[PDB]
Order: sequence, then structure tokens, then C-alpha cells
Amino acid sequence: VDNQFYSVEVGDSTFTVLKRYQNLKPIGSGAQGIVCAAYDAVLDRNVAIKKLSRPFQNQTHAKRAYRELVLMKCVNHKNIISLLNVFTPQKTLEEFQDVYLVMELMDANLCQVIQMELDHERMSYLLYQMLCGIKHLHSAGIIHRDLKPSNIVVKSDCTLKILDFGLARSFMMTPYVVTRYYRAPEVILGMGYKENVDIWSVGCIMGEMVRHKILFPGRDYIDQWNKVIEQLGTPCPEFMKKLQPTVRNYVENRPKYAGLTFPKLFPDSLFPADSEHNKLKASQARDLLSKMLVIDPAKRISVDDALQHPYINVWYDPAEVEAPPDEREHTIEEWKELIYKEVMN
Ligand SMILES: Nc1ncnc2c1ncn2[C@@H]1O[C@H](COP(=O)(O)OP(=O)(O)NP(=O)(O)O)[C@@H](O)[C@H]1O
Ligand SMILES: [Mg+2]
Repeated sequence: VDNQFYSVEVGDSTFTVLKRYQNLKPIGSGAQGIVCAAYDAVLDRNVAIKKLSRPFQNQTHAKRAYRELVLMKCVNHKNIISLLNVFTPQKTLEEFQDVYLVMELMDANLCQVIQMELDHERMSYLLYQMLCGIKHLHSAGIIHRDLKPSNIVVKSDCTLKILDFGLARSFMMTPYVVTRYYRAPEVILGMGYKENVDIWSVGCIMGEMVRHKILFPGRDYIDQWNKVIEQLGTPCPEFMKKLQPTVRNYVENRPKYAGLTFPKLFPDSLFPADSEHNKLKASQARDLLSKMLVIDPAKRISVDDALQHPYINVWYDPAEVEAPPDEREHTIEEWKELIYKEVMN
């Protein structure tokens, strides 16, 4: 069984992969583990391989691994990364350590794209695909709540896929920091959420594509909340009453702001605005931003309305926007077997 597999060093990590997977090259990593590009000799094409090291290590890694494994196996949409293969090189439950996820190989994450000037055609198309993916997750009862540029990937042909399935419905001993900058006020302030929680994150990413700077940076949620109100202004009263009384006291009592206008937030400097085409697309991009970056989710644009926005709808395909389509608590030994049984079936 192990002669189905070979071992290569990739940084500090050892990848033990099926012999079909040749010429591994690191392309990224995070808390879950290391990601490599490989040639798949059987499919005759490049793939991405993510190694999860002992995902049953702790509740958080285990919940995420199990959830991600179940969801990318059963979810099928051009804007959600497809799982091509799943394996472990260990032969039994007792020996089981590592899960390798094999995906279609994309070229880059959105962090690299944010560093570029994109025309309106590419920006609107990327945003359209993000919205089609979110739509599809929402239609399957998945509200991500954790979209960020590092887990959205793109090809050279401007095709986009979401890598991950977001938060569950979490103490960890790592160096690894959670990126919070794209999290909605509903998540920052823990105040219940609907589908358009994910619109906030799209607005943060779009904002960043235009500014080339994180909109709402902060050491913690305190700083991040300051950065939100400093720019969009203190929200309205009906917003507050939706908050836990402890959070409510906190928000109700911060130094007030009227905030900045969308023209000052995203000046004409930041958009292609030479041609009449680009002038009109700049005003439409700023409009859509003004509707996504809305603190109060009652007043924030929905996924469906965002897809109908003039900046986006030039791409709109019913095939892509319409297609039909866990949370428990175990010990590390139970998670190991649940994950093992999913990897084997
Ligand atoms: N299928 C893939 N194709 C191309 N690059 C990928 C692929 N999967 C991951 N990457 C790259 O590897 C980086 C890290 O992968 P990622 O899966 O985000 O690990 P993570 O951020 O630790 N876990 P998670 O955020 O929950 O998905 C991503 O930002 C991409 O740059
Ligand atoms: Mg990620």
C-alpha cells in the first residue's frame, strides 16, 4: 500500500503523496498546513495538494477539516474549489495522521490581485464570480462569514473560486493569527446574522482592490471597530437595539463620527476614469461599494440585489446564479475516526 506513495521534503514538512503526483512545488500555507502545486500523471494536468497534519489535533482543526472534507465533496459550483481526490498514506485508523486534499490548481489568491490595477471588466467579473459562489453556498444553507483574499483564488483567465466554507454555527496554541479585517459588524459584535453578512466581506475586498490597502485594519476587534466607525460613521439607533446589552453599552458609548462620504473614501484618483466608459464604471463601482459597506445589515444590499447591480449584472447568467445544493462536539479520538471514515468513505 505504501509503495503507492513516496515522500519528498517541502520546507520542514514531508509530503507523502500518491505516485501520480509529481514535481511538488510549495504555493502557500496557513494554520491547516502547506499547499503544493503538482503534476497529476493520471489526469495529465496540474493540481494543488493541501496536507492537513493530524487535523484531529484539537476541536477547531478537527471541526474545520471534517466540515471542509464533507462540504467540498458534495458542493459542486464553478466558483467553489473542486476536490479531485482525498487520501491518507497511513493504512489504519491507529496509524492515521495526515489528510491530503487534491484540488484544481489555480494561479494566485486575491491578495496578489489586490496589489494590481484591474480594469473594470476584470474587477466586476471577479466580484460577479464571488457573488455567484456565495449565492450557491447560501442556497445550500452555508453562510461563510469568513471570506478573505487569502482563500479566494484566481486563474490568468480571470476565473475565480472560493477555497473554503467559513465558520461553524476556539483556543489554539499557534503563532498563526486569524485575519479578522473582512469580518462583518454582526460577527465583530456577535449579534446574529443573515446571508448578507458575506456582502460586508465582498465590500471589504472590493474596497481593498480599489485602495490597495486593508479597509479596516486593527490589532483586535476594538481597533477594527474604531476603523469602521472612523470611515462609515457611528451607526443609527435601530442598529444598537439589536446588540447584546454588554456590547450595546460598549458601541453606544464610543467617540461618535458622521464618517466620510463614498467619494472621499474611494476618490476618483483610484478608478480608471480616462474614457466615458471608465467614468461611468467608476461611479457604478462606488455606488456598489456604498451599498456593500453598510454597518447595519438591515440596510446593506443582499447577494441577489448585488448580482442585479449595473456594475455586476453585465455578467449575469441564470446557469451560474441558480442551482440547488453537522455542527456537533467530540473528543480528539472521535474526530480522528470521523475524519478517517470520510477520507476512506
Ligand atoms: N487549489 C489551490 N490552487 C492554488 N493556490 C491554492 C490552492 N489552495 C490553496 N492555495 C494557496 O495556498 C494558500 C493557503 O491555502 P489555504 O487553504 O487558505 O490554507 P489556510 O488559509 O491555512 N486554510 P483555509 O483558510 O481555511 O482555507 C492560499 O492563499 C493560496 O494562495
Ligand atoms: Mg485560507
